[PDB]
Amino acid sequence: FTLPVRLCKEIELFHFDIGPFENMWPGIFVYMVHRSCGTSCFELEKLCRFIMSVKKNYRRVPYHNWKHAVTVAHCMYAILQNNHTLFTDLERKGLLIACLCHDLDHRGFSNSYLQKFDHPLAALYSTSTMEQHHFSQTVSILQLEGHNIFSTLSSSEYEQVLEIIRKAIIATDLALYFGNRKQLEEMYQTGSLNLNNQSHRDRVIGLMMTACDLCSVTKLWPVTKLTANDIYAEFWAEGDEMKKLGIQPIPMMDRDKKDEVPQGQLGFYNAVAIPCYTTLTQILPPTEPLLKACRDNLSQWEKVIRGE
Ligand SMILES: Cc1ccc2c(c1)nc(CCc1coc3ccccc3c1=O)n2-c1ccccc1
Ligand SMILES: [Mg+2]
Ligand SMILES: [Zn+2]
Repeated sequence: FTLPVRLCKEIELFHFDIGPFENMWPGIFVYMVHRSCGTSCFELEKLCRFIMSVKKNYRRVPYHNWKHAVTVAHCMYAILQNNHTLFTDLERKGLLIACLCHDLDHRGFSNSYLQKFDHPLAALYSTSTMEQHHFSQTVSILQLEGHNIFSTLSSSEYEQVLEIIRKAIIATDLALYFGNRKQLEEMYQTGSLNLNNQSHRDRVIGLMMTACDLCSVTKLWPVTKLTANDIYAEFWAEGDEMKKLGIQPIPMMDRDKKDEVPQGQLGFYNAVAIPCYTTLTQILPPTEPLLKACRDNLSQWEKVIRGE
């Protein structure tokens, strides 16, 4: 497989939509891997077995699916390329694998669901429930025979890459974004943020995981609109099951209030999405097309509320 040349320069666009090229997404990740880290950074043998076993371990849920992991992975690719100068090979290796893997085996279900009804995984993992599991899956497949793509790493360089991926996967729990984005906002406007400080890198990386994770709000409006169907299809199913017992789900998961969606978008943009890309853009000025595309979509949703 080789990427049809009519992309190449289209893959480098922040707003790039992977949708129409489903049979290609395994080759795009290889492509995004090949371009970034160089080719021979893994054995092409064990990157494919890895890619394809990550794949098959995504469920046929409407949104937290294979298509989404590739959409997050792609967005890390675009962020990295435009920030070539200031990440390391061991980082640009783990972060792309971490993005492809960060929702592994998702069930179409919130952490709040899995705890409010004694779900066994929340018995395992009491905080960051689904995200501690995604990392769990990642480690399993890695250790499966002929799948350790990090075999060509020294001892202390292998346990390094594992840490980055773990941290990045955990940071995709939106409940930790809010504190992390606010810690990041203090330092930059006190002036005290130091990219040499390892723990600051972790915050920065965490936010880059957050920005990638929500990046269907940074696409061209037609694409960003259709993705929203998939997000609510899945919220509405989680609410439908909170309903089956007799419990009224938050209006975000209540299908009986689709009417309320464009308002909830705008507020979600104004409370989650715009602050995140706003911060990422101050740390990483090249990521500003993400912020610009987020504004554009927000005003789109405002026209939807305002009758236009
Ligand atoms: C009736 C109603 C009440 C609240 C709604 C709402 C509708 N729609 C939302 C936002 C739902 C949503 C969640 O995760 C995403 C992840 C990536 C990209 C977009 C989204 C997204 O739109 N919210 C919301 C969620 C969080 C904060 C503010 C609003
Ligand atoms: Mg998730
Ligand atoms: Zn996700």
